[PDB]
Amino acid sequence: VPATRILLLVLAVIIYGTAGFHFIEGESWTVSLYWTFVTIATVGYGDYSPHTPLGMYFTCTLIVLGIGTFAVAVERLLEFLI
Amino acid sequence: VPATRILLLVLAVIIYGTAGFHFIEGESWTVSLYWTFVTIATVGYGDYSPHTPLGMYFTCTLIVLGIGTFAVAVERLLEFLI
Amino acid sequence: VPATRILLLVLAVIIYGTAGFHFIEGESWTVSLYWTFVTIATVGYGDYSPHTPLGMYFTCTLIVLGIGTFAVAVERLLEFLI
Amino acid sequence: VPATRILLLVLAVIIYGTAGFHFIEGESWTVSLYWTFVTIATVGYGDYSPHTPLGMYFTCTLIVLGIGTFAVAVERLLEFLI
Ligand SMILES: [K+]
Ligand SMILES: [K+]
Ligand SMILES: [K+]
Ligand SMILES: [K+]
Repeated sequence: VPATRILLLVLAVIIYGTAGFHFIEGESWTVSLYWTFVTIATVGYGDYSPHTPLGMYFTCTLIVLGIGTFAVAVERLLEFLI
Repeated sequence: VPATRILLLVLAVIIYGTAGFHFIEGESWTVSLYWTFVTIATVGYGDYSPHTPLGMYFTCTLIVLGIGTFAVAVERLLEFLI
Repeated sequence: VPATRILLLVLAVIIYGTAGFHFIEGESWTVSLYWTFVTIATVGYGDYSPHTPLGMYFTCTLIVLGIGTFAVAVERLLEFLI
Repeated sequence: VPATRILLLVLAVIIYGTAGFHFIEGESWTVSLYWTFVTIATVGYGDYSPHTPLGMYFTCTLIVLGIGTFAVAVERLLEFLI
């Protein structure tokens, strides 16, 4: 699958996660972007997490749509620097 | 392995994790479902976690039965949206 | 690699992690076993973590020796139930 | 890819992560090395995490550059002890 397509897909995931957390959980755009990366990479520090039922549902959706996409993106990126 | 079979398997994991956490740790059904996804995806925020020995044992079982199943499910889902 | 050999390897990792955490960080055997699974599975709730320099070094060693071993063990287990 | 090259790459990631956390977030060299492993392995206990915008940005960079590199390094190490 073309590396550039995978890039657009992960970017779309990042936008989805970031806007969602910002609007549902009320954290700043910067914190929301950070939380999105920490979540889809499966790091999960837990310094930020959803505190509402809608936020919990949303986070589950992001986990399902985002973890795989991020994993493929990382691996494709490996190919280019390595 | 047929994607729909993997779907049923991950659904069964999700039911197992959610009912187990709800009954053993006493959190709500919604929190327990959320915790199940957060656990089997290996995110592990830690906003929720078991506080009893039985809950700890149970969580180890869920980790072993669930992490692989979820990974395969994510990868199969990748195939279909992509 | 024979599935049973992988089983022995992950059991050895679990023993190493559990005894190490118990003796270095002073948590109970049960908590230490749970923490070991939570760590080598990469869940990392953070309800338990090392608070000493030796514990931090030890945890890095467990991460390096344990995460791959657990990953291979999970995948092999998948094959037998699936 | 030669295992020793992968070794150098992960060592470089570890240096990057450790110095970055130490200087941006102000934690000790030891805590910063520990946090780097905990992050690039995707464990993410959350006992340590960035509390500044620059730290958050930096952590996202380390996640992208480090998680893949660490995964390949673990897998190569598997080959040699096994
Ligand atoms: K993880
Ligand atoms: K994690
Ligand atoms: K975590
Ligand atoms: K955590």
